[PDB]
Amino acid sequence: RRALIVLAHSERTSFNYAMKEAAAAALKKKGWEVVESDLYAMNFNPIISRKDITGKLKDPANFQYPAESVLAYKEGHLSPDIVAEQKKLEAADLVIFQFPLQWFGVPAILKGWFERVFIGEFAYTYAAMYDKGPFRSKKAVLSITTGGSGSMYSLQGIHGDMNVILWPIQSGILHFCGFQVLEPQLTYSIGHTPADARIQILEGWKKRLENIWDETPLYFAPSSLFDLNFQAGFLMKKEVQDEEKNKKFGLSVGHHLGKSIPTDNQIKAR
Amino acid sequence: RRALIVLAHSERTSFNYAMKEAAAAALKKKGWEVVESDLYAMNFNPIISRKDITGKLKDPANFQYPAESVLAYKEGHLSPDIVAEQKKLEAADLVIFQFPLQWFGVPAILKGWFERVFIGEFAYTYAAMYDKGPFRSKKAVLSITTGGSGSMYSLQGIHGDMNVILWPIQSGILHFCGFQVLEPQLTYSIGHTPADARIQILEGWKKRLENIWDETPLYFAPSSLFDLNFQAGFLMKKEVQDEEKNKKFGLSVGHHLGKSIPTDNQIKAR
Ligand SMILES: Cc1cc2nc3c(=O)[nH]c(=O)nc-3n(C[C@H](O)[C@H](O)[C@H](O)COP(=O)(O)OP(=O)(O)OC[C@H]3O[C@@H](n4cnc5c(N)ncnc54)[C@H](O)[C@@H]3O)c2cc1C
Ligand SMILES: Cc1cc2nc3c(=O)[nH]c(=O)nc-3n(C[C@H](O)[C@H](O)[C@H](O)COP(=O)(O)OP(=O)(O)OC[C@H]3O[C@@H](n4cnc5c(N)ncnc54)[C@H](O)[C@@H]3O)c2cc1C
Ligand SMILES: O=C1c2ccccc2C(=O)[C@@H](Br)[C@H]1[C@H]1C(=O)c2ccccc2C(=O)[C@@H]1O
Repeated sequence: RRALIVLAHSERTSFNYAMKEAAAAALKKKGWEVVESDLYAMNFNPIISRKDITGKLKDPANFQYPAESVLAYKEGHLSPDIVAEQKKLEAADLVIFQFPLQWFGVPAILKGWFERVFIGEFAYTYAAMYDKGPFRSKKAVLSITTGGSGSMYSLQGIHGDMNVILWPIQSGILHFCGFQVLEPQLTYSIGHTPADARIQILEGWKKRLENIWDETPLYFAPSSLFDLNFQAGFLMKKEVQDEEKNKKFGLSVGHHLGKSIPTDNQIKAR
Repeated sequence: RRALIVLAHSERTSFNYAMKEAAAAALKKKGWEVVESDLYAMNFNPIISRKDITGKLKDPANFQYPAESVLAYKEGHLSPDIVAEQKKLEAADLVIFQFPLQWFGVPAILKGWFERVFIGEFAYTYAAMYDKGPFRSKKAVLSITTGGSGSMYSLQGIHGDMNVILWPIQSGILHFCGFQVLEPQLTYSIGHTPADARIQILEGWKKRLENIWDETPLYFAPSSLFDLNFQAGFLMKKEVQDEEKNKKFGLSVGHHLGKSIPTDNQIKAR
């Protein structure tokens, strides 16, 4: 029912802004309740600081952000801007991340949003890691625009596999917190695209969003395959290790196991 | 003879600050000229904006950061803070990036530093990308500290291969600009390390820096293996494609070619 669009672009004149508006309008049309987070427009502070904890710190002499931020969440003393974003996430069923690819990742303003908003207990638990994480009932999507062509990001392109680039965001940030990660919306070489083709990209994104919730998510190795505790080193179960010995391919981009990475692990489902 | 230490930590009480001081002292002792970039202390602005261009914009109606930033570099009207950092880089032979791992990547403040400082024509060109790029005569190192243990980042750990996490920074940011990327200094689960062991870590980092310049850099596929033109799609040369058909392993993490990733591609040189 509810969706949150997080946008990491400065210009209203950009294709990224167009893609945000396309999504918002498409979803609203299909009966969704759409909430935005235009990070630049919000003049969002992306830097984690002691200013994110409203009152007195627990140990001001040796400030440690994870410890202090959790305490601030639990005691209700987080910075109001963080709290507002946290309330937006709690509410949302679908979370869309609309951004241009910058230095083979998320723009610094989005990275800062994750660091400041995805606080301990709220977003993650060392116990409730990955598929067990807080956002297990939510679904996330990355809608990316790149300057480089798709062939550059193919297995034989100079930049190398796009699946490798996506892994730290999709597994490390999103899946880590519980999210079911849906296929990314990859819009390559947008600067080279003529006007009519751009108008089509938008129509395609809108038609996708008509049934985005019914889609099958990307594959990540289930937490059930690992002995989750410090004594075991959070390693794959010895039984799973044995079962996988006779298997031709790895499980995911990170769990490639020095075997082949299953084709488009981070780009495609099934 | 010149070195630059870029530090992405708020607290002087941190092990990251200790590691910065350790490096600075070690290098200075071995006759190096050491310059710092304590991003938090500098109160560095990590957000790319039109405020990064002091002169008249080319198209203020449709602002495009890459195009305008290059023009500002060439015409000499980039933001003085950006210029100061650019002058530091121009001077440095060795560049050390001291930071805690945050959300499987660089902290937002460092990410913003790359986005705002690594401007087109200064840090890279279309022709001068990867080996045979502007910083080809420089060497870069990542000194990372993590909360999670090394086993979590092993091929069998929950987070998966650390080599996959490193790839977008080491290849995508550093090697893309010509830097020879040296073996990363990975300091795992630093919070759990006892005092005597923490001392040993610092002493080891200092002893490494005694002969850091003479080290062999990490392997990245040379640009000479690819037909770097639009007609060809920036793909590997037909002869390279064929030669690498009978080879068990891929070239790198990103150039895995659907085969096995060579062990510790992004961690070791062998
Ligand atoms: C610091 C930095 C780092 C970067 N790193 C990378 C990298 O690692 N990899 C990479 O591949 N690229 C990289 N890039 C390039 C970047 O990914 C692209 O420039 C970006 O994705 C372009 O998208 P945009 O929203 O800015 O579009 P724009 O360039 O602003 O817009 C594209 C076109 O769409 C048009 N448009 C706008 N609205 C609409 C609409 N409603 N309907 C139709 N057309 C519309 C515009 O008028 C324009 O002609 C980097 C750029 C920067 C600034
Ligand atoms: C937003 C955020 C995201 C994170 N994401 C991740 C993630 O993706 N993966 C991950 O693994 N971790 C993650 N972490 C954890 C983070 O990487 C670590 O907590 C961090 O690396 C700890 O290093 P530190 O510099 O902060 O040292 P500290 O927190 O200060 O601890 C180091 C210890 O060494 C002591 N010490 C200080 N100076 C010296 C000295 N001179 N000699 C000896 N000992 C000294 C200190 O007193 C302390 O006991 C995240 C943390 C944050 C804040
Ligand atoms: O910003 C860019 C970049 C920066 C770092 C790594 C890869 C990249 C890219 O993919 C290239 Br295409 C580059 C941009 C780029 O340099 C550029 C310069 C002048 C006009 C337009 C552009 C772009 O739209 C490009 O996106």
